[PDB]
Amino acid sequence: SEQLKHCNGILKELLSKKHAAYAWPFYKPVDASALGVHDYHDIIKHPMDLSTVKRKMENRDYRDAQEFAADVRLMFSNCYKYNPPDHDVVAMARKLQDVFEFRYAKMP
Ligand SMILES: CC[C@@H](C(=O)OC)[C@@H]1N=C(c2ccc(Cl)cc2)c2cc(OC)ccc2-n2c(C)nnc21
Repeated sequence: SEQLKHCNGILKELLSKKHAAYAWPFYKPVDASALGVHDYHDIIKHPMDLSTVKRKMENRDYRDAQEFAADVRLMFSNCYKYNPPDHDVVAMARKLQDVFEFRYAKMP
């Protein structure tokens, strides 16, 4: 699909070395305990990350571009939900989200 093809194109860019300085926290699912937090899944009922998005895209589980956008945004939303507005990871999330939001808008 031309939209989903566009989305796959966005996913690839989000995973580029190009944005690796602020994207790396979003490459894989949050491992709370490992990071020293034990309340993350109390707060966050629906974890999401880029590898899972890439998985679903490979299984063609996305009915359209909107479902894709919803997951990517959920990933960012989870990060802003759990963390304080001044946290570094949050700043990393806004930088990557600006790449996503800008490419998503340029879709046919
Ligand atoms: C687990 C909650 C939060 C935290 O306090 O981590 C110690 C965490 N911080 C971080 C975090 C904290 C500070 C910086 Cl500068 C970057 C990432 C984090 C780190 C990772 O390493 C593989 C993966 C995920 C996160 N992450 C995401 C995404 N959303 N919130 C976080």
